[PDB]
Amino acid sequence: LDFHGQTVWVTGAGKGIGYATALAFVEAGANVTGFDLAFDGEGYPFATEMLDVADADQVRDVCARLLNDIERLDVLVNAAGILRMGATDQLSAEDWQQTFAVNVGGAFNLFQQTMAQFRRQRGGAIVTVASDAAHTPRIGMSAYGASKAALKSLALTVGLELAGSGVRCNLVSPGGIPLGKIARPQEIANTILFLASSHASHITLQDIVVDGGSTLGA
Ligand SMILES: [Cl-]
Repeated sequence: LDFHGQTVWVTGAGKGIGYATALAFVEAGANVTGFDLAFDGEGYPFATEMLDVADADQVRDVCARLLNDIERLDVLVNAAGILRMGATDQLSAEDWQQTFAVNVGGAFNLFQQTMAQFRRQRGGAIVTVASDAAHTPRIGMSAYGASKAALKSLALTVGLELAGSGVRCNLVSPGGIPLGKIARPQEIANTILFLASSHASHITLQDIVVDGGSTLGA
């Protein structure tokens, strides 16, 4: 998987899956910019942009400035996300609002700021990190799963809106079934790079569930 010379944006890049994906693209030769609310880790070998991706004004400001400097956005990875659990009737107003603001609104903002670039340049790839909680109901995750189901739906319609421009748009849904140990971020990142790569050039509007089979194919 070679991304030499390609410009790659990754949200949620301060930690977790987003960080692992940003690092994997750096190691594959890409020019990576990571976006996150905080960069509290000890090492970021890529450019960082610290903002609330849930905030449409901040995303507009940062993305417009970056798009003035780059000639192509080769890969966009949406990997922001927060997990707030609870019985539906106990979940706080704050946890409900912030779950949707971050888990759906962030990608919505990124799509609003990048779709014109994808149309202009032709081509490119988008990968969005959903969740297997978007595929089956999970006790304690009603809001999380619902936000990830909205994210998936949004990403698929954006993929249809950009299909005429040659853009591929896919998802990954992380977690004797489950088969194996829980997938670590580095392993999710592998699947993201596959879907962003030329080896996936006729794959679009697909969602690979990486959870050891827990959804039994759903
Ligand atoms: Cl958090």
